[PDB]
Amino acid sequence: GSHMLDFRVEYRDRNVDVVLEDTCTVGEIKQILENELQIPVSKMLLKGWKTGDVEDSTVLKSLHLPKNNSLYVLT
Repeated sequence: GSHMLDFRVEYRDRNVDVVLEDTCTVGEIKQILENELQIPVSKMLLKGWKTGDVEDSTVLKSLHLPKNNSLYVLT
């Protein structure tokens, strides 16, 4: 929708900026990172959420996040 969330995602000291609607799911961040970083989603751990129980199917809106967010990838 209209409401947009920014994620600065760290990997190997570089930053990937992912911006997407809060109606999207966490897994869509990973799908975008798969294309940006050329790493299959199965091979990445996306970490840095400030709360527990976050899953790929979590809808971002349900986390009531601020505009700018930070995450990181482990492979």
